[PDB]
Amino acid sequence: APAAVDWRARGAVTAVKDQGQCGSSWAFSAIGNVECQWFLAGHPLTNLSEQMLVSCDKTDSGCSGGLMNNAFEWIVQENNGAVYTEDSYPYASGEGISPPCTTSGHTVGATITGHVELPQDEAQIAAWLAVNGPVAVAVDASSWMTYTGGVMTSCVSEQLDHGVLLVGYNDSAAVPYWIIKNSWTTQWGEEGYIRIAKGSNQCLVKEEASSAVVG
Ligand SMILES: Cc1nn(C)cc1C(=O)Nc1nc2ccccc2[nH]1
Repeated sequence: APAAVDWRARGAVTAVKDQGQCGSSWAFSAIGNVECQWFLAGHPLTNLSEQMLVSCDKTDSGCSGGLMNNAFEWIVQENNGAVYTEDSYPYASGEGISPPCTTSGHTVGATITGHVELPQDEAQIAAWLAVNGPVAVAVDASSWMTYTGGVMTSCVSEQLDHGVLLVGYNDSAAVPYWIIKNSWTTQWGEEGYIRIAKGSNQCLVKEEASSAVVG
């Protein structure tokens, strides 16, 4: 794998979003992954619908949590790989209560055919990320509410509770870091992003790494 990758620079990552008071980071992690993969497959960068997942993926628990891998399985097995646009299935869960599932009225903006799980190895994850793009990972975000900037070096790494998106890394820096897209608006962290140290399993970043497959 190359020394440093940033898929934001390649135009592969959509704007930072806001999950609100909903426990739907799993859906932002999953949708954000799909968005990137969709683009990297030659299709236009498209905003896709977390609310689609929150309302309809009954394999997960809407505003009360879920798993990226479930979402990936749900999209393929229950929705024919279909992922609707953000515009046509906009987010309505900011106050923590999701509207129920709807089918009509939404426009299919992307398709996936499955997913892969990555090993619990940061070198291997970086290897995959270098070739195939942004990875969906679960982390411990307990120590994240007070992050301002810089590279988090001793993140509380005790229990996974939050889904995010690895959009890149940098092994050349003084403290090697992952670049992570979060869903807590752009006011948080570094314009909605956080850099955590790479190699010491900060926040348990490597425990649940996976990615949708497009085409
Ligand atoms: C369960 C679960 N598993 N995974 C991978 C993520 C979750 C989850 O509920 N995350 C989540 N809830 C939040 C509530 C408020 C702000 C941010 C929040 N993030």
